[PDB]
Amino acid sequence: SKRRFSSEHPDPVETSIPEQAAEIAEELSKQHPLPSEEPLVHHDAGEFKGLQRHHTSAEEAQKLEDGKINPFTGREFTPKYVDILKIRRELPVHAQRDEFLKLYQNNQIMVFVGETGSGKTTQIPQFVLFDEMPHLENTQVACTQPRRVAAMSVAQRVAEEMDVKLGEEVGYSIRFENKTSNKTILKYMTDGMLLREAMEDHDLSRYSCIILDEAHERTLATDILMGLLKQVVKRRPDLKIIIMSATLDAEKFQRYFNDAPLLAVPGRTYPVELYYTPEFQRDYLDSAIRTVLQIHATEEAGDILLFLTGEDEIEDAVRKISLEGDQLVREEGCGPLSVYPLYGSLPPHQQQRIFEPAPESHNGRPGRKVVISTNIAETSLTIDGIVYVVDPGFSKQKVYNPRIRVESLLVSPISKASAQQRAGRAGRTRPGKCFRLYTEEAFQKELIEQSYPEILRSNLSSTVLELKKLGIDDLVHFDFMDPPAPETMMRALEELNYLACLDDEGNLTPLGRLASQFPLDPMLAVMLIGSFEFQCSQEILTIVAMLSVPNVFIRPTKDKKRADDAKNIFAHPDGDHITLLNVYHAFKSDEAYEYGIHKWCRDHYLNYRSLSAADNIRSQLERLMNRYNLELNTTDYESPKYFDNIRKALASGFFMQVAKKRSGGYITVKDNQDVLIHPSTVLGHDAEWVIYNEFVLTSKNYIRTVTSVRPEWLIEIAPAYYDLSNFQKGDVKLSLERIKEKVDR
Ligand SMILES: Nc1ccn([C@@H]2O[C@H](COP(=O)(O)OP(=O)(O)O)[C@@H](O)[C@H]2O)c(=O)n1
Ligand SMILES: [Mg+2]
Ligand code: NI
Repeated sequence: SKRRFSSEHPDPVETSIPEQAAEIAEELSKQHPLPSEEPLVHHDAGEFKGLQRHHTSAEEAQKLEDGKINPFTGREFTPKYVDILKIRRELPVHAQRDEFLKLYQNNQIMVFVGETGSGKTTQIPQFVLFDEMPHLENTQVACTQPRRVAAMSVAQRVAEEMDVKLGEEVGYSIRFENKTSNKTILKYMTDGMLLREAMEDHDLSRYSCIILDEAHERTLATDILMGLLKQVVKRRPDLKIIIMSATLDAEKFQRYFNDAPLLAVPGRTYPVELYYTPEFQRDYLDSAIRTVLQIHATEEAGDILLFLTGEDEIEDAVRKISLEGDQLVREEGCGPLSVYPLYGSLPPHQQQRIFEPAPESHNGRPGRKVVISTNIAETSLTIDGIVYVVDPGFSKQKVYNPRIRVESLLVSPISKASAQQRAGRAGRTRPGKCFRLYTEEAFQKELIEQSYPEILRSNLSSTVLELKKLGIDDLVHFDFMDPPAPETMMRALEELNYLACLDDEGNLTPLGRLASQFPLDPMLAVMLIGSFEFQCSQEILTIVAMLSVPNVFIRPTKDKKRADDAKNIFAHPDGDHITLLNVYHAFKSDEAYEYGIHKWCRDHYLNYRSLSAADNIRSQLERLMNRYNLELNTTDYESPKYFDNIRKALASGFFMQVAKKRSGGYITVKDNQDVLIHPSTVLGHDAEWVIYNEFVLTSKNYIRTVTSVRPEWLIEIAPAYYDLSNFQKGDVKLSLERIKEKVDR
C-alpha cells in the first residue's frame, strides 16, 4: 500500500531542493531538445567486397592484412606496420584463428580463455573486425577493460597494429577521458563506460559485437553487463557476445551464458623458479627494494617487475631504486638501470614508457629495466622482456562492512590465485624467477584461494540507480552471476529515496534521471545539481571535482612541519571541503602560472597530477551542466551568505553523512556510531555538527574531510530524513529534539 506523507513525515522528493533544480533544468531542456548522437562514418573503396560477412576465413584476412592498402581507411600501410604484423602473428591466438572464427560465426555467445599474453585483447577484436566488417553495416565493436590503464594503453597498441590514428578508427573511452570520433570502429573502454552507454541506449544498437574482457576479475560493472547482455541477445539476434577470461576453468561462465561454447588457448608459459623468504617480513617495501637491487647485481640479463599497492608508494619506490641503482653503476660498476612507475592515475605518455627497451650497458654487465606496477601488471597487460618478478603479496582491495554499511580501501594480502598469476609473468620470454617476500608456508595456508566478486564487497547505491535507469524493476531477481545479499539492495533503495532520486514506489524522479547523467556517486550528483539553487554552483562544481581525485596535499614523513605550514595557506577552519576550493582556486590563479606551475605545486607541497585531473574533471562536469541546463552562478565573496550557501549545498547531498559532538568524540546520525575526527584535521569549539566525506576504519573509527554545519539547516534541507520518528534515543536525538522546538513563532 502507498505510503502516506504529512508535515510530520514529509515526502523526501517534494522537500528536495535538488529535485527542484532538476525539474527546472528538465523543462529548460524541453525548450530545446538535444540532437541525436552524431552518426558514424567509414570508408569503402571495395577492399572488403571479396569477403562475405560471417563466412570469412583466416587466409582471406591475411591477404588483406598483407595487401598494400589498409582496407579500413584506403591509405597504404606503413613499413613499421609490416614489422609489427610479423611480431603479433607469432602470438598463440593466431594459430587458432580459424577455430575461433568458426565458433564466432555459428554462435551468438562464446567464452574465450588463455594465459595472459596469448593475444586476446589486441588480436581477437581485429579478428572480429575482419569477419564482421562492422563499419560497413554502420556499427562498432566494443571491448571492455576493468582498468583504466589497460584500456588506454592497449588502444594505443592496437592502433599501431592496425596502422591507424588513435581516436580515429581505433579509439578509447574512459570516465572523464574520451578518445573517439565518428570514424571509430573498434572502441576499447572501461566496463563502466559501456555500462553508462547502455543506460542511454539499452539495446546498445551501435555495436554488432561486444567483447567483455578480463571477466575473471569479476568487477561490479562486468557482472552487471553480463546480466544485461544475457537479456539483450533476446531482443537482438544481430548482436554477438564474447566473454574473455584468463582462467581456464570457465565452466561456471558457460552455464550462466546458457551453455555457450568454449575456446581455450593452451599455455605457452615457460617454467618459473619460485623463491620464498625464510621468515616473515614485517616491512615489505624495504624487503622489496633490496630484492630488486640484488637481482640487478647478481642475476643474468632480463627485466624486473615489482608489484606494489599504490602510487605514492610506487613513486617513493621509484625514487629509492633510481638512487641506489645509480650508486651501483658508479660504485660497483653495475649496468645502467631504468625505473618506470605504473598505476591507475598515470598519464598515457607515462604509461607507454614501460615498454621502452632496457638501457644498453657499456660496462659489460647487463643493463636493465624495472617496472614498479600495481595489479594492472598481474593479468591485464604484459611487458616484453620480463624475466623477473618480485611479489610482496599485497594489493589495494575493496572491503565491505555490511553491519555499518561502509566501503573501505585497504592494503591487504592477495589471493593464492593472484600470487600464481604474478609469478606467471616471469615465464613469458624464457625460464625466469619469482621472488616472493612471504614464506612458502604462508602461501599454502594463510593466503586465501580466491577473492570474492566486487558485487559482494560493494555498497550498491550507484549500482541500483544504474539498474533503474536501465529499466530494471525487480532488483532482487536480477540475474547476477553472484547475487548480493538482498539486505544490501534494500538499503540502497532507502538512501536513494531520501536523496530524492527515487520515490517511495521505486520510480526515478526527475532528479534521479538527471543524476544518472553524471558519472558520480549519487551524493555528489545531488549536491552538484541542486547547487545553483543555493547560488553557489561554480564553487560546488569545483568541490565535486576535488572530491573526485586523491588528496592533493603532499606530507613527507621527515618534512612534516614545512608541509603543514604550506597547507595552512589554503586551510579553512572547520572547512576541509572549503580548503579544496582554495587550492584549486590557487592552482588556477594567474600567479601560479607565472611562478611556473610544476614548480608552484612542488614548493607549495601539492600534487600536480591530482590537481590536473580535477581540472579535467571540472571541465568535463561543466560541459554536462551546460548540456543539461544547470545554471552556473556564484555569490560575492564578501557576502555573509558565501560560506553558508556552500555548506547548504554540501548538506543537500551528504546530509546522511553527519556527526554530532559528544556531550559526555563524535556520534554519526545514521547508525549511531562513535567516531573520532581524523588527525589530518582539527576542529574548533564551534562545530557541534559536521558533514564528513569519508568513513575510515583502522582499529578505531575515523571520519575524514569534515565541514561544520548548523543542525537547523539539516532540518530544512532534509526534513524527511531528520524526522525524529526515524531516530532512536541517545545524545543525538535529544540534541535534535532541542533544535526543533527552538524554532519558534
Ligand atoms: N597495453 C598493451 C597490451 C599488450 N601489448 C603487447 O601485446 C602482447 C600481448 O597481447 P595481449 O595483451 O592481447 O595478450 P592478452 O593478455 O590480452 O591475452 C604482448 O606481446 C605485449 O607486448 C602492448 O604492447 N601494450
Ligand atoms: Mg588482455
Ligand atoms: Ni524471491
